[PDB]
Amino acid sequence: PQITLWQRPLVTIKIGGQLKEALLDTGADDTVLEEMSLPGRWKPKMIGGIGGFIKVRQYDQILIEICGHKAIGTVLVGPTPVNIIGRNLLTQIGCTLNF
Amino acid sequence: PQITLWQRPLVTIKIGGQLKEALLDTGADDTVLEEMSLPGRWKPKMIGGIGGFIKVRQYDQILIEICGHKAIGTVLVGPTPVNIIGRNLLTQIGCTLNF
Ligand SMILES: CNC(=O)[C@@H](NC(=O)[C@H](OCc1ccc(-c2cccnc2)cc1)[C@H](O)[C@@H](O)[C@@H](OCc1ccc(-c2cccnc2)cc1)C(=O)N[C@H](C(=O)NC)C(C)C)C(C)C
Repeated sequence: PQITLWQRPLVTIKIGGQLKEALLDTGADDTVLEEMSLPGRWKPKMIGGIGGFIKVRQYDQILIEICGHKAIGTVLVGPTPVNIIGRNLLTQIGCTLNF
Repeated sequence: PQITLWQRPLVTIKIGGQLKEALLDTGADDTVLEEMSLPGRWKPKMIGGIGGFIKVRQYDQILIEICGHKAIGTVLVGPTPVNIIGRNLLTQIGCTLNF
């Protein structure tokens, strides 16, 4: 579809059988979700953004559905104020910026 | 043009007669630029990012050219790791997300 930016580009995503709201963020290199439980091993990591860095748990090869489109990739879990879908997954669903 | 997301969507912007690179950021409500000098009075604003909140200087009706597209709007100046072109300006140049 074509999503305008008059409002925040929020979409529904499905991960681990849970339905959640997330922001399509072209400014984010990675995907970061609110604290939740995921299967498998994880690695500690620090990610920075506006306001500084936060500590997150890194899980690889996680399956996520974005507006029907399935995508696999790394997902970071931590104290983020909003769920962020970054470029690592945006590319997988063929999302592009146009003007 | 059509921009893919395999790399950061960095573009060249012109402001105050100078060229700088910035990120087309759909995850940002506002446009935030690294410390610089701008004309006029400024007002205070507190913005929140992934790592917390930071104080910035708000300048209004600032002319900024993004990839040949002229825009005039509000720009925030503060301690940001990178220049960010937010939705307030992306809408002015007709930018949309597609997939
Ligand atoms: C390498 N690091 C990244 O790639 C990081 N990217 C960013 O932070 C992007 O910024 C560019 C950027 C790129 C690289 C580095 C970097 C770092 C270290 C080293 N090198 C480069 C630093 C910044 C984002 O799109 C940013 O813009 C946006 O984040 C999403 C968001 C939206 C709403 C609330 C939110 C907060 C409070 C209430 N409601 C919502 C909280 C967060 C955000 O903070 N939006 C704000 C917003 O819209 N707030 C409402 C505006 C005002 C900026 C990711 C790991 C998340």
